Amino acid sequence: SGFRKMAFPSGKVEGCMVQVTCGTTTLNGLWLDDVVYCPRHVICTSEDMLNPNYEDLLIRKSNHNFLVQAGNVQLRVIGHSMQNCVLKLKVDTANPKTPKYKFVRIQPGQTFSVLACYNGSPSGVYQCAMRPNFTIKGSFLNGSCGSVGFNIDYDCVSFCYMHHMELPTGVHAGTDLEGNFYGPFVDRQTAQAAGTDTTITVNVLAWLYAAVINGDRWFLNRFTTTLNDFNLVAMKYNYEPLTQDHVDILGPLSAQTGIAVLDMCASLKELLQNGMNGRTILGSALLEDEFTPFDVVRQCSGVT
Amino acid sequence: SGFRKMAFPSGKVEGCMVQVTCGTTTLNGLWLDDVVYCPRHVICTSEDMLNPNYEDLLIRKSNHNFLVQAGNVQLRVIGHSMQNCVLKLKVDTANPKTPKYKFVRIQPGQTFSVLACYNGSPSGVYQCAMRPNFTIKGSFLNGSCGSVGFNIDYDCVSFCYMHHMELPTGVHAGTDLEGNFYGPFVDRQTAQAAGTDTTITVNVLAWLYAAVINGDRWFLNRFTTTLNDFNLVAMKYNYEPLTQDHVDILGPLSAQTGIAVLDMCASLKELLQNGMNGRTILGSALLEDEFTPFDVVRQCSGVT
Ligand SMILES: CC(=O)N1CCN(CC(=O)Nc2cncc3ccccc23)CC1
Ligand SMILES: CC(=O)N1CCN(CC(=O)Nc2cncc3ccccc23)CC1
Repeated sequence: SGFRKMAFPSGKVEGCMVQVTCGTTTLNGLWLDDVVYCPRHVICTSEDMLNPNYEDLLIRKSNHNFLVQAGNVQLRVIGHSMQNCVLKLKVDTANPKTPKYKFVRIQPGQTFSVLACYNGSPSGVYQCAMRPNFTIKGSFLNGSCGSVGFNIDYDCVSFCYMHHMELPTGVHAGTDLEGNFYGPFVDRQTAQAAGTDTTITVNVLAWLYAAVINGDRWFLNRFTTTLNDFNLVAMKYNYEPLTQDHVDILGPLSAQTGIAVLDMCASLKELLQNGMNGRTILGSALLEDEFTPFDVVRQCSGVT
Repeated sequence: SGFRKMAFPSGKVEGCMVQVTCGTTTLNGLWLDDVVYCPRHVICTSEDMLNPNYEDLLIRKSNHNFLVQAGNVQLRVIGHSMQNCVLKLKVDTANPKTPKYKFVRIQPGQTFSVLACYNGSPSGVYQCAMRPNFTIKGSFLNGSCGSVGFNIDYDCVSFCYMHHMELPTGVHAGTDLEGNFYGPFVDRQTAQAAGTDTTITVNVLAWLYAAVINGDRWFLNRFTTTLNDFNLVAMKYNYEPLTQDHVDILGPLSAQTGIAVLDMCASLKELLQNGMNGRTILGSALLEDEFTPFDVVRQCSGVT
């Protein structure tokens, strides 16, 4: 029993983190096989960030200008290329610690672990989610760029995020490992405002199921609702619309607890309208939305 | 910017986790040098747990009854001994992945990372704290015993906790790596109720300083207080008394923000008396107490 915001074990990813320096800037790179992936803004000066022409700036860079260090040993760069907003630095040595891996592009609502790094060295690990506005709420200081987000499926690491930017509002933006930004964000120091950060309804429901499984049941009520009625309330509270696909995804949790998905929706509807009244659910005074249904089943079943 | 409940990178500890089986029970062990540490209740049947005589039960066990597996390879047990509530299984092979380590006994209020494991395999990592009632609020299923709590200081892992028990109220109890339980708990299936789970005041203050550093400033007010006046309010709200030692520990955060510790105490006093009014601080609707002052400085400075 108990339910925590749990990250995946970070060891497999720690074995891939390297330091990348271009000129005076140092950030992190991800070393998989004989390729080091990093944000292309490593080539920029602070002046360049205002309106960078990355193809033009990259012409002035050679393999020997990209300093890649793995621990205290230098890697030899034998090629470089730009793929969207990431650089791929080909090195002469395959990472001996390369885990089984995949590059995946996640959807909003999906969670992942982040291994925050500075100078190619891991500082900490935390869990977050791709927000519906395509930002993430991370913990990143200067030097953290190139830190990655991932999920693990037994022994395969699915990398889904690489950190690139902090917006003026303190929220974060980045790319998948193909270098495509999530959402409309760009790697430029310009006015980029995020859209509405709606709540991930299917994840809140999953977390209410985790609460019931772990003994917190005070919020269960005598009501039910329909998807359409629930969605009228969800729209009012800036919650994402619940679809029949979400109801199907919640099936295993509904079966485990014996609480029909629409009955849990009615409990969530009352919590939205009535508030918590100073009470807590799984140690939280707000409705938590950064656990997917898969995360809840995984944590409640002890998948390793 | 941003502030997350961050755990230490778990790789160094993943390299130490093994499976320990005695009879029909399988739990986790911690392999450091040529010793595997695990809960002594691995020798118990479910009937034994009601009133176990561990010295007597251990007489019936030989080295060959303790099956220790590291990954898919078996370790040879050449000795066994009981130290308080842990067993130390001497193996014929030193763990080649043994990090620099220490065994420390933490005080209530101190935080640590837990690497939840099942069958010697890591499932996830999360952050928690030694509660003032000597319980921890973890996420542990059957099979998780022997999972450990730790802190890292650059390359030295300080192990502080080994998981042993879940109380009937869903909270957790365990030992340090010398086998001494935190608090009054015992490794017996008996009536063990926890005391008051008071809030760790110095940690709440540290987290309010993290909120100011990360831009959440709405709770700052025009007031100040004294330690004695603040403590009258803290006692009323089941908060731990704040001492001058806590004020001294908060010095670096006070210097960073320019907010005197007693002024922050006055902000905390108003939040306790007035509530949050539906507002949030660092994405929380309650006052968070599982970040120590050291955690706040570490996260806000990017220590690796
Ligand atoms: C060349 C240059 O000045 N830069 C700085 C800006 N960066 C982009 C950028 O947004 N970086 C950062 C990302 N995350 C957290 C951050 C905290 C603090 C400061 C910068 C952060 C490009 C490279
Ligand atoms: C021999 C035996 O039956 N046991 C079981 C009890 N254990 C003690 C015990 O409290 N274990 C557990 C610890 N943490 C989470 C847990 C969730 C679910 C169940 C058991 C948990 C001794 C060994």
